[PDB]
Amino acid sequence: VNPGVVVRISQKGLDYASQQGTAALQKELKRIKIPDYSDSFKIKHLGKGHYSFYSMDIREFQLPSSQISMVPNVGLKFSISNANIKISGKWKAQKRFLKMSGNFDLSIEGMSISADLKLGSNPTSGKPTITCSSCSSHINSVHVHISKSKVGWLIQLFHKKIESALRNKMNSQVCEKVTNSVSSELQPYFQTLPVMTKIDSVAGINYGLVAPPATTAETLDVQMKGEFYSENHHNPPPFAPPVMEFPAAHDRMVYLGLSDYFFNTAGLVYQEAGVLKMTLRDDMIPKESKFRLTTKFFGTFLPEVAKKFPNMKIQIHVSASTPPHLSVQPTGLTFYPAVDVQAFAVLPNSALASLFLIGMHTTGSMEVSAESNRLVGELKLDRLLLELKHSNIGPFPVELLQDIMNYIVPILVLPRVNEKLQKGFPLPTPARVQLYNVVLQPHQNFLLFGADVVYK
Ligand SMILES: CCCCCCCCCCCCCCCCCC(=O)OC[C@H](COP(=O)([O-])OCC[N+](C)(C)C)OC(=O)CCCCCCCCCCCCCCCCC
Repeated sequence: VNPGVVVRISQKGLDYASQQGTAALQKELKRIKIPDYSDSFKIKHLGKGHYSFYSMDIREFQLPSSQISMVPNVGLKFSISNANIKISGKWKAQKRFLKMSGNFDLSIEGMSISADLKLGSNPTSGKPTITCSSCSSHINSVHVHISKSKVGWLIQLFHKKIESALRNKMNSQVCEKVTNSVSSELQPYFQTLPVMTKIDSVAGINYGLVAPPATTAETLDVQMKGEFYSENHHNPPPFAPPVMEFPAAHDRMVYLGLSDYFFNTAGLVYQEAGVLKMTLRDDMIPKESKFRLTTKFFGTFLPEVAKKFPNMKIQIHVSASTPPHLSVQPTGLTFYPAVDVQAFAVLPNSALASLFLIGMHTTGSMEVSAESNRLVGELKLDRLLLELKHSNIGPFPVELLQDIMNYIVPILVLPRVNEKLQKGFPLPTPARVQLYNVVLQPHQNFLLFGADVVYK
């Protein structure tokens, strides 16, 4: 009912998908092998004989326009309205000893084809299914042309004795190619949608369908789990996805709803894996900085440090003991980072002696974009708010640490975060599809990305 991620396909997107599937189908239809047709007569050039229309080949199979119709709560209807086929072949006729022969062109006009497609999902695998439940093909007219004018009688025999058979067979071969194509090419194609999509050595994203695709008058909605996960952990997140409702729009081909839940499961997985941490040593503090990680330097501003731990190096460990939350409002995405920062003196035997522990938090904006079928981000921070948690060097006002923290964060900590946000995460795109004309509109509890698709 409430997925973590939804992909809504508009009539515009289905109009494009129709054009692409028609292109593929056109090449296969053109390969139909038309049977030879032979018969006999008692109707001159001289009474007697037999005749045959043979070695026919489809020179052109024109599919001018096609459409995909959304049938509410039923599925999709694929239709081709005014198709025309041009065929070239050989003919021969015989009456007593007279042999006649030549080439002919056949024009099949006004052919209409239609096929109903039932969309579903395999609940265990999270993969989509598409089946063809019916197909019909009809023809409006057939015209035969032969360069030799003297065989009008033979074209009349074609109409009286061959045309119906030839039309019936063509309509069946056409629906055979259509039905075969759905099972053998269409379903496997949409099954290229990713299910368990691995990002790195720590996480993956589950994009498996949690319901069968649902068709309404103006939308085809594909509901996906949309949960980041660890290949080591198994527990579901303790929070739930929000309802994501938005009006049908037709300006773009697809609409991606990325819930706040989706983003927060990413914070949960990486924090639980223990990777949201960093150790800072004095050798990592840019030469340009006045702040040095040594008890000597810290002694210039804090209490017992230089005294209690003389001429020792200091290390600052930064970590997240709780998963960082993200909220989505019409204003955009907001990130609420909370980090523990603990300072240690390095002892004569290299062991770490705790000096103090503070908590640091702020609000940050998360700008989200698209880039090569992946989502990428950039985090910017507001003022850093500090709180003293514990001290082994006596009481002191946490404000004394404001300057060093104002430097260390944007210079050394934030960049590591933004390098990873820029590397990004894969979107659920099927094979050979790329997104363009992207627009973003934040909504309450989810980000909505609208986009056009290009297939190759
Ligand atoms: C933000 C990230 C998420 C992005 C999600 C992307 C949105 C989903 C894309 C849908 C619209 C975009 C158009 C691309 C698809 C067009 C078809 C295609 O690529 O190949 C056809 C393919 C053609 O295959 P092919 O010949 O080109 O190559 C086949 C295989 N290889 C490459 C190995 C040779 O299959 C066919 O059978 C064509 C026959 C046409 C049948 C009639 C048309 C059907 C119309 C499609 C119905 C749509 C149902 C979707 C179900 C949704 C399930 C989730």
